[PDB]
Amino acid sequence: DYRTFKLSLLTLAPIHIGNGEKYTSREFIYENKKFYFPDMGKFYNKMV
RNA sequence: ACGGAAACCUUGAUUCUAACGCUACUUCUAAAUAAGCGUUA
Repeated sequence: DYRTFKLSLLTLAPIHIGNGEKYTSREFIYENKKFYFPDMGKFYNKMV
């Protein structure tokens, strides 16, 4: 009594779904032609 | 020097045996972390 469909989604453009949170500029590094988002806990552990 | 004297209403006995506060029941129902970019330059 159940019908199952498969929906294949091909993005034709950028698609953003947020969670309400935002990276601040004190949280990512722009270098080597890339944006690096480190883990803040790991960064702090290496910085202590 | 009294129809009086002497004489335990006393001994032994478990208010005990058996028995599920149990049977059935979805913390469930819909819901894009999303909308607006004006005016000046």
